[PDB]
Amino acid sequence: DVLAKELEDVNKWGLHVFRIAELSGNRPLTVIMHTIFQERDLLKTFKIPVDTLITYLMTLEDHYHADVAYHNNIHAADVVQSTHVLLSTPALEAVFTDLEILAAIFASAIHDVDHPGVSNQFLINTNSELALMYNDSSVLENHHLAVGFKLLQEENCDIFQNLTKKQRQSLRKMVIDIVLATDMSKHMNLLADLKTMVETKKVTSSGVLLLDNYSDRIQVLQNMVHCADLSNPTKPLQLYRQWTDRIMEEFFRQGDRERERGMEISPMCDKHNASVEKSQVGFIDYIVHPLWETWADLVHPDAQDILDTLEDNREWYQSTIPQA
Amino acid sequence: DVLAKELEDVNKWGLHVFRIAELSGNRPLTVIMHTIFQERDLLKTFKIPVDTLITYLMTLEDHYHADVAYHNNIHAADVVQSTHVLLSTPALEAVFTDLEILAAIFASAIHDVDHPGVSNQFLINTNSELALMYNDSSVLENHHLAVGFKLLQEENCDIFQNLTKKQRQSLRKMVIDIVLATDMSKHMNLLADLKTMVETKKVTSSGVLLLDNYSDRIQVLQNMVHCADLSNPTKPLQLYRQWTDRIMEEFFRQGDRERERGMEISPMCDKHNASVEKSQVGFIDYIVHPLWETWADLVHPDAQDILDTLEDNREWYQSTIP
Ligand SMILES: COc1ccc(-c2ccn(C[C@@H](O)CN3CCOCC3)n2)cc1OC1CCCC1
Ligand SMILES: COc1ccc(-c2ccn(C[C@@H](O)CN3CCOCC3)n2)cc1OC1CCCC1
Ligand SMILES: [Mg+2]
Ligand SMILES: [Mg+2]
Ligand SMILES: [Mg+2]
Ligand SMILES: [Mg+2]
Ligand SMILES: [Zn+2]
Ligand SMILES: [Zn+2]
Repeated sequence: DVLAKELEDVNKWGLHVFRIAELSGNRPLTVIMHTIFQERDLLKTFKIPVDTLITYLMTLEDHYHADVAYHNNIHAADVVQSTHVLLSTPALEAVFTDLEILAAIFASAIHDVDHPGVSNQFLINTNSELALMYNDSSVLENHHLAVGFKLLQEENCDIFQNLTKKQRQSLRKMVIDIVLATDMSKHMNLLADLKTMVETKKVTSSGVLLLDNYSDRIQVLQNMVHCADLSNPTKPLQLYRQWTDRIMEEFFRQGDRERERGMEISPMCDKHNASVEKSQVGFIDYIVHPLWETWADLVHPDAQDILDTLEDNREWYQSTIPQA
Repeated sequence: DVLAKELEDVNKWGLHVFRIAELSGNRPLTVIMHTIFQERDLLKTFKIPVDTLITYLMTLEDHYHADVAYHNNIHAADVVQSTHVLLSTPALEAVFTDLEILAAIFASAIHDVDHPGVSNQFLINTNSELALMYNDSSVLENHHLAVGFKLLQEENCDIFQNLTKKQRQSLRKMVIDIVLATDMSKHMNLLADLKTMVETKKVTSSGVLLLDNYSDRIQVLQNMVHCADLSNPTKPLQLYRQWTDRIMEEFFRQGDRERERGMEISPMCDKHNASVEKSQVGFIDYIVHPLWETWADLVHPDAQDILDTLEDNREWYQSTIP
């Protein structure tokens, strides 16, 4: 119906993912993954039974928390679809194998599963069972990976059942490498290396990037999924505003639990004292734009429109903050 | 009775740790930890109730598997006692705080807890729940930490209850840093960095090391406990021989599991095709001597005897190849 019409934009930056969420009965991750797997012919390439795929996807989506305002199945679907668009960037044409493509998309789908709506630092500071299990290191991201893989064991859920042993081992490694790179504490190191990769990048005559080993390849996929994870401010304003509403609700819910515990309230988590405009401008200035201008460098000029939107959105949000 | 005369060597390399296990009713970890904590006055410094210490130690010791030949409570006791000795080396006098000493000793005591007697690679290859939990990375070592800390939560087991919040945080970070560094897959990187530290080491007039910050201190502690973990071949030969017998028994049991599942048998785990003595010599040549020669460099000349014993023991296994 209308849904099929909205899913026509699946290859475009700015897909109305919230509409798809409404229209699909709160199943945007399932419907968007299915569409992209069909679009990329992934079922045939990897002999994935369509019943298996949908079963796994619905279980996966089920394990995103409905009551978590940002880190839910809509965010998962958004990162999946954004990664799907970045994979098709002309600078990367025929660079990645189907398995590498499958790894990047699967990693995006699972990358925040079972997210509790609080940060790693909160989990560490409250002596959580999760932090105890993971020794305070990439606590959430390790857990997302564990849950995402573990769900493959449920009945008729093994979508990788017809991969070779070699393929499965390789996919598992890449997926781990990619989701661990979504840990924000690794952002500055990822960025510093991505900048150096750009400085020395090699291209064919056709202008596609030359990535001739695993380290270079996985580094590009890591930063690709990281960009997609941090892509909200690069989206049309009507979408970006909705993401901003959700993250601040999630942050203030964490702030409320911190205040109740007599804890220092984390930056941007105090509903009484935070400023949304200032918060987003700082986010863009110190995190999102430095990352995206570096990606844009890597794939120039593929991402110029994305970078333009980001810069317009930054200009917009700063316009109501009084300045000298 | 006789346990007390053996415990007099708790300050010595080559403590009769197997004797201690027998004489203590297979409580070598509890006995040795209690002795060290009393010796270093750690109960008073950190206000650790003695019953709480003993209760935690007994529970920790119970979570080392009695049916695992090498990675059991005797190995934990050995690495604890060996770290205790390394910490007292003259070149390290007054270098570490009591909290750093506590962290090294606690890390040593928990560093292989709940070890199942199979390798990280075996756990990964067999798609174990543990490898699934830890995404194939430092699977055992992450697990040893989780268990060692979790046991603090059992009744009357929180030996850190009277540390400040900041002290707990700092100790927790150090213990994690140390135990994750015992993952053998990190040996080459750890050693490479230890060589770098030796090349640029700063000592006072009396040859005491001058560490400048957390990075320096934690690096020395990481390598110290790694040395203690890999100290078997530097011990008096009779100790070394028993340790070799035990690790081969545990390796062989893993190979039996691999063979039974139709897997490639891991290096040195095939009881039908082993060269125990040749393998100990290769172990020393490629892993243990390069590490201990580098440690000996750092604390020169404190570890000269240890190095000499290593080289003697190398010749024992060499002259013992059929
Ligand atoms: C739609 O907007 C967002 C979507 C995803 C996130 C997000 C993921 C992880 N973080 C948290 C910090 O690790 C990074 N911070 C950020 C701002 O200052 C610098 C260091 N944030 C944030 C968004 O913005 C928040 C608005 C209040 C602050 C950020
Ligand atoms: C007394 O000698 C040893 C004392 C301790 C170790 C030791 C402790 C932990 N490890 C790591 C393994 O648990 C993991 N390995 C990975 C590859 O092979 C299978 C299992 N090894 C080894 C010793 O020697 C081995 C026998 C021949 C040389 C090596
Ligand atoms: Mg995340
Ligand atoms: Mg170990
Ligand atoms: Mg008290
Ligand atoms: Mg220094
Ligand atoms: Zn995310
Ligand atoms: Zn050990």
